[PDB]
Amino acid sequence: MIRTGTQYLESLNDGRNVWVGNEKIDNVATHPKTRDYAQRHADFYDLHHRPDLQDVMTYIDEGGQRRAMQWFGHRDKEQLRRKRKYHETVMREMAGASFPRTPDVNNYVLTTYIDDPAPWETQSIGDDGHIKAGKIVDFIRYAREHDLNCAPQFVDPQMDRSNPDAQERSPGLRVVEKNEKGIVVNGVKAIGTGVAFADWIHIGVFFRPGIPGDQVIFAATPVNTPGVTIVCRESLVKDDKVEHPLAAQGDELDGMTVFENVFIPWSHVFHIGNPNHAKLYPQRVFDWLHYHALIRQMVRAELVAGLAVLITEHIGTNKIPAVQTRVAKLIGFHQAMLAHLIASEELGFHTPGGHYKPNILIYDFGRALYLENFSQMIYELVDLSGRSALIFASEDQWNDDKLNGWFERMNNGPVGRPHDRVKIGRVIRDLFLTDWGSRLVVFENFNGTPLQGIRMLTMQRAEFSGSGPYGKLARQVCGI
Amino acid sequence: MIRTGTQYLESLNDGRNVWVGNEKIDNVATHPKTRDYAQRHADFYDLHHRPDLQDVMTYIDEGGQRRAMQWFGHRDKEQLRRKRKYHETVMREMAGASFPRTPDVNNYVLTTYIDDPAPWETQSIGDDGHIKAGKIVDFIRYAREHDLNCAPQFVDPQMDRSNPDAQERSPGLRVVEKNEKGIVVNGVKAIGTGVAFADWIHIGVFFRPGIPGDQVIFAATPVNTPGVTIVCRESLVKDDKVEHPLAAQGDELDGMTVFENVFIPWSHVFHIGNPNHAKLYPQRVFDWLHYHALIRQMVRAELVAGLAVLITEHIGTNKIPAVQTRVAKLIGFHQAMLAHLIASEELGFHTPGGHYKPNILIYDFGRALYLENFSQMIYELVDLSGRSALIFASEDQWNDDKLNGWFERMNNGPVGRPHDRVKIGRVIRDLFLTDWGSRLVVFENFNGTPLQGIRMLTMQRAEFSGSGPYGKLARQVCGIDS
Amino acid sequence: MIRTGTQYLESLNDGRNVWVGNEKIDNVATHPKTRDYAQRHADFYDLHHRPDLQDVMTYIDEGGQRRAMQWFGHRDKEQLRRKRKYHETVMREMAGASFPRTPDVNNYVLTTYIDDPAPWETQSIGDDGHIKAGKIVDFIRYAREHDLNCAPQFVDPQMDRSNPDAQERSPGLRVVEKNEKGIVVNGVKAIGTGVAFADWIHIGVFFRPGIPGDQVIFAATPVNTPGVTIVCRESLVKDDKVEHPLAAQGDELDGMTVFENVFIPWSHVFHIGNPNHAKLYPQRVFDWLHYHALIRQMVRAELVAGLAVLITEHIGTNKIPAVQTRVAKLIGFHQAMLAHLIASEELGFHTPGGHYKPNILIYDFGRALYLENFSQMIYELVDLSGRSALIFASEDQWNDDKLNGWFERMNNGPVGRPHDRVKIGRVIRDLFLTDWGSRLVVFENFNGTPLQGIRMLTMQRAEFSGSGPYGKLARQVCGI
Amino acid sequence: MIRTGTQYLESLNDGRNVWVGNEKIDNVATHPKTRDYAQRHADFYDLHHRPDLQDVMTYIDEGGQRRAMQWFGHRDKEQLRRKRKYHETVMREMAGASFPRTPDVNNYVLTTYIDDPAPWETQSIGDDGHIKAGKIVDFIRYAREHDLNCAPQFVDPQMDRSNPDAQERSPGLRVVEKNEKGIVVNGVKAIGTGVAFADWIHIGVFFRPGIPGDQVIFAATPVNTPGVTIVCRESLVKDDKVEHPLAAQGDELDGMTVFENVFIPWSHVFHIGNPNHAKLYPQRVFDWLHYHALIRQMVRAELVAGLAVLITEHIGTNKIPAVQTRVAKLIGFHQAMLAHLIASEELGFHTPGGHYKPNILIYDFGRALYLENFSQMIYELVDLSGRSALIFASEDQWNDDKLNGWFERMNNGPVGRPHDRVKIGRVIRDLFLTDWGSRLVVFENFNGTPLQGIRMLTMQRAEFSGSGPYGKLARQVCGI
Ligand SMILES: Cc1cc2c(cc1C)N(C[C@H](O)[C@H](O)[C@H](O)COP(=O)(O)OP(=O)(O)OC[C@H]1O[C@@H](n3cnc4c(N)ncnc43)[C@H](O)[C@@H]1O)c1[nH]c(=O)[nH]c(=O)c1N2
Ligand SMILES: Cc1cc2c(cc1C)N(C[C@H](O)[C@H](O)[C@H](O)COP(=O)(O)OP(=O)(O)OC[C@H]1O[C@@H](n3cnc4c(N)ncnc43)[C@H](O)[C@@H]1O)c1[nH]c(=O)[nH]c(=O)c1N2
Ligand SMILES: O=[N+]([O-])c1ccc(O)cc1
Ligand SMILES: O=[N+]([O-])c1ccc(O)cc1
Repeated sequence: MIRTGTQYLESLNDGRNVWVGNEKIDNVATHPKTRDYAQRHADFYDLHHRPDLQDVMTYIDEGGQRRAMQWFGHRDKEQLRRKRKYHETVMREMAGASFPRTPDVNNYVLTTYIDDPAPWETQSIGDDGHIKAGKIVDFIRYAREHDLNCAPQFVDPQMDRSNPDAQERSPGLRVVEKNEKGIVVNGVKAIGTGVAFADWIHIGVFFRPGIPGDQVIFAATPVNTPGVTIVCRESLVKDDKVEHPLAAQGDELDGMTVFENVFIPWSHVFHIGNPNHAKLYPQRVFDWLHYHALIRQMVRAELVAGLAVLITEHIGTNKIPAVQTRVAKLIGFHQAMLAHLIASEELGFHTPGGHYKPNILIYDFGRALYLENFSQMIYELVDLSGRSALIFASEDQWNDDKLNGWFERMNNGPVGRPHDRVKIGRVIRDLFLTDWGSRLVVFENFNGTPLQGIRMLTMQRAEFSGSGPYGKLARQVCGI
Repeated sequence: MIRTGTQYLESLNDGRNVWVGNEKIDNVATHPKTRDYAQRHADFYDLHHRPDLQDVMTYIDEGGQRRAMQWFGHRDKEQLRRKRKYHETVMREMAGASFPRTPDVNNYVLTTYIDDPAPWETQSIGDDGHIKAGKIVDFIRYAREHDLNCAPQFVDPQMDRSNPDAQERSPGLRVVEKNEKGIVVNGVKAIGTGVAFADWIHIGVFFRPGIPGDQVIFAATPVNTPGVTIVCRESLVKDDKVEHPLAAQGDELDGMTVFENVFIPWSHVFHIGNPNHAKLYPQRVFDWLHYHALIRQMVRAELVAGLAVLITEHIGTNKIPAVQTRVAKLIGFHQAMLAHLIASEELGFHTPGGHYKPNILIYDFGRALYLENFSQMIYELVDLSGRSALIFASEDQWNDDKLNGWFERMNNGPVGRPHDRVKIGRVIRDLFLTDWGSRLVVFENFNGTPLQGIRMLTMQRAEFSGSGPYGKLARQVCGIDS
Repeated sequence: MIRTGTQYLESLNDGRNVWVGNEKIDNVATHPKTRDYAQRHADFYDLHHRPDLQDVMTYIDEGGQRRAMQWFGHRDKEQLRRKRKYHETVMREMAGASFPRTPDVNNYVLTTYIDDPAPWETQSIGDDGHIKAGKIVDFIRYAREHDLNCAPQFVDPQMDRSNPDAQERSPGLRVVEKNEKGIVVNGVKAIGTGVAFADWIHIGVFFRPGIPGDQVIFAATPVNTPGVTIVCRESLVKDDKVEHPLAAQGDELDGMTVFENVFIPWSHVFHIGNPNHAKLYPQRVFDWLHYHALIRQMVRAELVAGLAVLITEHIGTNKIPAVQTRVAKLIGFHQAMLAHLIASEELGFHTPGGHYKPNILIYDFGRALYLENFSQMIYELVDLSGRSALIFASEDQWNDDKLNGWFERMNNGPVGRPHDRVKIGRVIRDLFLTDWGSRLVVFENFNGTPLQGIRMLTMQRAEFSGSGPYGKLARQVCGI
Repeated sequence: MIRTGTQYLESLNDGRNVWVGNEKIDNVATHPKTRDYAQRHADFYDLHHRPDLQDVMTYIDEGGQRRAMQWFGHRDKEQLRRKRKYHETVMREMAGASFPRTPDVNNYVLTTYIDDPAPWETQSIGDDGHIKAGKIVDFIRYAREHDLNCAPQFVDPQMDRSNPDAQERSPGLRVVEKNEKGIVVNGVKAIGTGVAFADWIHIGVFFRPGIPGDQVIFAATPVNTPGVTIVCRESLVKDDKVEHPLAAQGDELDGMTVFENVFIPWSHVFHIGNPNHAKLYPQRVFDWLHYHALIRQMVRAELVAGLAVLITEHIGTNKIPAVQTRVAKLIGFHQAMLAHLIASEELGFHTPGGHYKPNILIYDFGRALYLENFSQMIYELVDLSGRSALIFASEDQWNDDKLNGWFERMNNGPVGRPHDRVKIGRVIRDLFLTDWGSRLVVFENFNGTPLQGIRMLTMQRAEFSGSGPYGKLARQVCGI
């Protein structure tokens, strides 16, 4: 049976060691700084039990068990679109894609292991044959069985970008002890999203020139593993849900994980020791976060275009021709994201293990296109609003016997409903003019590497050549 | 048979009255200023007789007749993809999409009439029951039977944009007589591409506020109709095909058409008199040419990105990290044009007559995306080339006993083949640094309306509202009633 | 003598009727939500008593009295640059232009009345000869004598932009009674910055098609005038000045002003009744704010560029060639703002009253250049920082016995000083990733009209003609 | 006496060895592919004899000799503005800066040698003391006395950018012999503008990593020197001055210069042998070109803004609110170019020999801002024009008895003067839609290095650091 939100909230009180800013958290489920986002994860579990949402949110496995669609493997295009429809519905149900690391996103990358588990084993170095491909699949099947949230921590510390030789002093997680039972790791996974809210840490690494084998670690450990400390930025959750209808729903915390001589049994180790394996295989893990990112980009673009339509109608600028072509840019951006999502699904291919994967070039350049344009799209939405994005009644001002009459008249545009402008303003302010909204903009910018990173890695991986089928047309037109 | 290139060249010498700059043209087929682009249209006809392309270029109709795919109707997605592959093959064969108004593009717009002819008739005003839906279909079948090129002239004179009342004085084509046999028209179809190379003129209008009813004319007349004069800009064809391998292939002339009391029989009149009809129906005619524009935008973006890969490889900048992220911009643009074309095909719908149409929002916003970015993408290609885009040996300089050794060494980059940098330069120069090239850029910018018009017209036609689909998620998030 | 901060804070306890969000404010000088920005105005007054700053902050008037430079009139280029060095020093001393409506800015616009007071009187309609030019000059000499902060409220309600016929239903402030003693005004000045912190409201209006005579009001009244209510957005001030060294310094509130049958004596009315007068004259009042905006833009661009130099040096990206050209964008933007400032001062002209005014075209197109670019410049600073702009230790995380050694290694870039990355993070985050910093971005975007309005008003006022000296070069090249 | 156009044309027939595309040129003065641009240089000389221009075009030296202002040294801001007015007048008189390498531009860079000749001598390696500062001054005085055009050729071959080793296989000009009379140079100066039209070649080089001593050459040699071959791109001059009123005026040819064992006496060698000397000193020579570029940029932007004003008035779009804000962008761009020119003049400094040099950062960042925006500004001008930029009557079509009536009515917008739209179209088409105009855009893009190069080279030269006066405001705000 599928986990409930109540079971998830109970499970959070497991002794995990967690800083949120200056404070220690006794219980992530109940602490003021964490309880609203924890309840957003609780809401995610409870969506799967809804009889009205069952056909979208669940599937019947070959054994006849109803399971959550976060565990659904896609082997053709129809099945990919069914998975995409699930992810899309989850983000619409949760404050218009305002919580981008729900468990469905975290656990999606596990499919790279399921698809082709052998290389993780065969390419391992210094494990003395202890790592079994069979044991990776058994862990992922365990996660599925208990609807466990595995939060992915791969990225390096941002220590010193001047040196290629600065991966020896780096506090990056290292294997300090290999024995008969497992590994002992010491150091830091420098960055992760929502680990304080997860069940297990999915530990990984990306290749950087000169990475030592003792820092090449793929594994899983519980969030309450002795020697694990979760260290998070201050919570940006807001007290008043009337003034802050989105930001009061909770803050998806980011931070680092300190490992103090942490023991991981070989059963929960996926791969150690091979920098060459860390070149391509970790990209294949993160490809699924990258495809999902496009589903989010389409939904964010749709929300932004909708808010521009609502605000320009409510202040009455929507028929001004020069405003009409500015709304067109925000609508065209949404259509562009939609087009990349649909085309990447059309031009997909089968992986080694028979999973259907969307076209890498289309979704990854679709991500570059979003990051290139998104700050300008935020500028357009806010600029189109005028003052209505920020200078609007608080609720007790609106309802005051003296002020009400003035506010109703000041907000009386062509689609009447004066208070609706305050509702639009609250959402624009929360999304784009609060620390809470700013974190999400920063998250979109970095989580999948920033623009100059997406372009570089996309070119390195594609290995585009004048002699390859790109330059076919150019060579023919040139007489070459 | 399908018409041949040589039949086309013979057909051109039909007494049509043609200016090309300061010169009159005796025979468009043979005149130095026109014969090259005439030969590109002959090449287009001859692609349909190439045995290795038979399956891409022709189909068998329900009567067992092999015909040019330019006449093929698409009723599902599979059929639309076979028509797109035909258009794409034509532009790839024809100098990397350097000739955007070959007959397959011109004739594509006629499918709107074939799909739903009746409203052209029913909505006409003042024709006294003479216009017949069946006669529109009969003309379009006659064009198909003879593989005739119907060049579309719709757009108004650019006279005075200050006030709609100024259209009182507009020299735009007007009905000046209606009789039992047909109409007489007098004035100008102010702008058209390739009319000097076509068989028939396809006349129409777009609504602009205060367009006079006497200027709402949809019809067809031969290019050599008595009273018609074709008046074209100067030809930009280049003499030396070694130095200009693209611009020596000919210049797709644009210009205006003068109609002096031209008689058109009712049989060749599709619609008169109704400004309301000219709002939605002409946009449905040009939908097919906007979809085709997406195919051209993909192929052109592919060419630019390819040229950027070739020149950065040859001068040896391609592994410099800063240059690599700039080439990724050009490749990403191509991938975005690819995404819009595929997505528009996937999200299409059936027209009232059962034709499958690609998604209007996607191809039109894709066109807007292209016009917004293309100037910057040409800058990038030229800027990535450095001096190699412009400052290179002429062929006699290259082959000189004294200069060859210096040129060979000056062009000796990581992929050897020194003379190849000149081959790449020639193409970059022709496309983006000659009059011939700039005309194509200006064509792409204006032919399907410019960026601000694309945006205006797409919004007006779509009428997106807070209470429609674009408001649903925002209304939910804001807690606003549906 | 020149007002002190202590006198200012004492003067706020005057009965003024003030909302800040859902709360009524007992005393703007002492209330938790207002006291910090009130102390920022007190610091402003105190800067004029600092002996090392006397030459820059004060001048000796013809009477031999020392006065604040906010009262200095400039009749030549040298005098303009001396005024500009004062404004520049104020915003540098006050958190790098983080408080853009200090009294020196508010009061700057009064110079337009001083330069040529008569037309305000003579072009008035319906005042029965009660309005006197000498009284306008007397009010402004009174503000000077007492160092009074006159907050300008001119802009209309954002009610309904669909209609030029909106002006009929406008809750905009209107004259409801005229008698022998003065006018009674009823309705709203819909938007103003810092009015809760000012002494007087400078009332005025901009022309709009069909503006009725009864809404053409230029006047001044105390903030504590009976029937005046100040209604402000919620305060964005932060409690912890270690985590938030800028946002803890106070929030420059924006809001509206309600007038309920408010009496203004004729002596404090500058002009009523003439729509035509409201076309060009209000633009001449606000010219001084537009010139001043170029000084702030320069200082803001210099801060952004410097923050980019500091963070790229500290994370070790400053010598990566592709980062060096990005940093060059931010520096070039600063030089562009400096270039417009200096050029506006060089190409100035004398007004009717003999004041020296900088080049309108250079400073207004300068403001347009700033709003076209600033969003992308912030995107660039944040993007250049990577995670360091958001994910950094709180102070108690930093100093913890366990986490300190990890934090010090993770922040050990090429210029040592690990903790300085947290220092730089905190400023980037206050400025562009908090509620507080976002208000300043929105203020900059709208206070002097947004980009499309700057362009439209500049073109409308300039009346550029093909036949004018503008197009002479084009005419000669064309042979027209 | 100042040189005349006639003396200059006479001097071109001196046996210089010139390719223009596939053709050898008997005489640059009279050949169809060269005579028009040679006549533009003749017009340059003849401008200095127009009695109405003598005050702008000439000055009286200490001796009492009247000379061309191209030889005027500026020792203060007032003298610099006088030199700028000269350069501005030349480019306004000559088809609105369509001919950017007139002799006044070429010869401006000689001022760096005059200001401080000693270092060129003292830093020379391997010349055995034969190079003398006095001879450098003697050559530049000889150029002045005879009004000689010294065309600068510094930039390297663009052979292979992948390799720093690339400097050994380089066909770049190298010293193959040194004797007691002078040097023999063999190789290529790979790029120059207008050398076929010049009197002398001014040879220089810029530093690149691993440049050998034997390629560090600064010298002067006649264009007709035995063993010099000038190899030019094909000429883009147009035949019909009515259809092409700018492109028929001549094509400013670009090309390479071949040296086969060319002898240069020590008397005309400025420096050899020191790669370190080639780091900063060549940048000081080209500074004057970079400042001059800012004058051209202002004139070009003024021409583009004027054409937009002219064409929008003629077609009747000039009052459409949405077009009005587009034209504001082009006018804004001109004002920005004006601001940088003026500010650079205002914020200049004295060189070691006491010449006044304008602010390097402002003029080099001004060039960056121009190259970043120019392509968008061309797009806007062409887009604002509609078909009128390209599709217009030829003169014989216009004057045809049948076609005239139709063309008059088609071009009868709100300011009448139908044929004037053709006059405007012809200039837009020549500048931005011909071979000839595109060469000028390309020239503007590359001649002072392209955008990414300006940014990289300006940052490397400035040595901006967080601890420097740059980062003072940011350090203060951060509490560092
Ligand atoms: C809010 C949030 C949330 C998450 C994460 C980040 C953030 C901000 N991350 C980590 C994230 O992927 C990481 O921040 C980005 O890859 C960017 O890396 P750095 O922050 O180290 O900047 P970095 O120092 O790499 O880059 C900083 C700037 O310099 C530029 N630059 C750096 N080197 C360059 C070069 N050689 N050439 C050109 N330009 C260069 C970059 O392009 C960028 O603009 C993460 N990770 C994870 O594994 N799991 C997670 O759940 C999350 N979640
Ligand atoms: C933070 C802050 C602080 C202040 C102020 C605002 C704000 C936000 N203001 C008022 C400020 O000047 C005002 O917000 C701007 O001029 C914008 O006016 P609206 O808010 O009504 O937008 P408005 O409704 O005018 O504009 C909305 C958007 O639509 C566009 N648009 C509207 N009409 C258009 C048209 N006809 N053509 C094309 N585009 C059009 C605008 O360009 C903009 O993008 C103010 N005022 C004051 O007097 N004293 C003060 O101290 C302050 N302080
Ligand atoms: O100008 N503005 O108001 C803006 C611009 C960008 C942004 O992210 C937020 C607000
Ligand atoms: O090649 N270079 O280093 C150059 C070239 C031209 C210039 O104006 C400055 C520097």
